[PDB]
Amino acid sequence: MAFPAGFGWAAATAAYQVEGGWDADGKGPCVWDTFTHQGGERVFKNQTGDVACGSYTLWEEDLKCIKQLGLTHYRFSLSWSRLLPDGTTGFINQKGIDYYNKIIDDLLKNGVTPIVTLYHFDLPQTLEDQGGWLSEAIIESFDKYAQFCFSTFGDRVKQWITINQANVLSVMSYDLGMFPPGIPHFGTGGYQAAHNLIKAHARSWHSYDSLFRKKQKGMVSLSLFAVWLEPADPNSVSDQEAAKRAITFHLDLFAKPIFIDGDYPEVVKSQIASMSQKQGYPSSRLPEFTEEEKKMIKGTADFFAVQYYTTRLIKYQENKKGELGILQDAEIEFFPDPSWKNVDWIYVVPWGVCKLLKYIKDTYNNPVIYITENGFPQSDPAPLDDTQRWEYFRQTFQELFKAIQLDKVNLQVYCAWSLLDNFEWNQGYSSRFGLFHVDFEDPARPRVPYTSAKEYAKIIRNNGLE
Ligand SMILES: CCCCCCCC/C=C/CCCCCCCC(=O)O
Ligand SMILES: CCCCCCCCCCCCCCCC(=O)O
Ligand SMILES: *[C@H]1O[C@H](CO)[C@@H](O)[C@H](O)[C@@H]1O
Ligand SMILES: [Cl-]
Ligand SMILES: [Cl-]
Ligand SMILES: [Mg+2]
Repeated sequence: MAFPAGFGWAAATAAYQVEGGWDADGKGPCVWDTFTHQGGERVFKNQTGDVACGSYTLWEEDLKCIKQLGLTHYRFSLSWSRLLPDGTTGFINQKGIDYYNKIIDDLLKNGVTPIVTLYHFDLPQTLEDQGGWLSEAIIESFDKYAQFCFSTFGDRVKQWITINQANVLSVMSYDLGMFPPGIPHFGTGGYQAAHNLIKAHARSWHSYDSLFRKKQKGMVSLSLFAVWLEPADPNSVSDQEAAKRAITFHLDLFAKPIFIDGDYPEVVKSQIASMSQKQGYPSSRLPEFTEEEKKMIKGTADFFAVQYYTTRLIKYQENKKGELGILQDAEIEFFPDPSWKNVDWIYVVPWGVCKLLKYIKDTYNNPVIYITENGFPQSDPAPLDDTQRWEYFRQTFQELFKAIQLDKVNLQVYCAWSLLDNFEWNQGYSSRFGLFHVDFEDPARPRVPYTSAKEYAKIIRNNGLE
């Protein structure tokens, strides 16, 4: 199984998850600083990213990891509140700029290509206090942030993710309220946030296109969380239609307006409007794009960035009562096949990635695809000699090979989440996705390879597997 010559082998981190230095050198607070510091068991053992892997302090140790692996690309994110403490260029933290420039320069001198995420679940607290993604104000705040990043780093960065997993962000932060700012708005906040996320992304793409592309000649997209979905009963038509609809809801809701025609999927619009009307809303809970917004949003992605971890079965679940929520709008329930292995919510279903990639090819006109996050967590106690997890990677790589070779999917980059064990959001440090083990009890936060790191390096060296 030899991959395409020039295939990109990457690993990924995100700023809140690895950096620490949460208030170092004039950095502003982000919503996770606020959220974690508030405690009340919303995170595992009330843990925080105050220090995390210490990558703000220990970038040189990250670079060693990256060099050992022989990555061709490295994905990391910029901390908006580190660069722009109040979210705006009124005040710019040069030490923030200098830190990210050092990563970018050190990458390039080592022949590693940066893939840079502007925003990864970590709003400046000031902008969240201004309504965050529930207010229209965010669009311009984000656009000006994106322009500042393009202007500052774009001379050396040619691959950008504007927003990490906008679909997960809108649900977790604003619908379920499991992420900051932590207020449930079931069936309303997710769609309201999604509307602004989609628009902020599109505006930032146009800013790149009209101001930076000619000179910098890079490409810009946003990443999306994707769970592959199969009908619970393969013979049930309602389940087949349900699995389709669940994909359309969670994935195409964002990808269709950006990649296809500037508007939401029709079944999304119809299910929500219909539900919304029976619930007594004077408006659909799904905000409409205006004709001008549809025109601005359409075609604002230079490649398809996807995250994949797992698959679910889907069963139709009629919303008889007119209950409020996204699942009830989609009229579905989801569950694993009881035969699947899991660690936390990651049920091991490597063929799901193949099906997802072929779906992306078929639905989004055979785009360039980057897998910007994929991997496997271990629980505590996590063995350094993680031979079972590595087996899961190997099965995943065989499926990527299948997608490329059999299905002719234009997958060009694969990025392992993560370079490092890190702060897994509400799981805190209890969930270890790293290729490198980090000891969070030791103040030096030493990095030590798992077996998966040594094995991944060999895949990279050989550009494929046997
Ligand atoms: C621990 C929970 C498992 C999390 C991963 C599985 C997610 C599968 C979601 C796909 C269903 C698509 C329908 C959109 C539902 C909105 C999401 C939600 O409110 O839960
Ligand atoms: C508002 C549009 C709907 C989009 C739905 C897609 C996002 C579904 C994710 C919700 C549950 C997943 C929780 C795991 C996320 C995480 O911990 O990183
Ligand atoms: C990228 O996104 C995945 C899925 O949400 C996380 O598990 C990970 O920690 C990273 O932030
Ligand atoms: Cl970020
Ligand atoms: Cl996922
Ligand atoms: Mg991603």
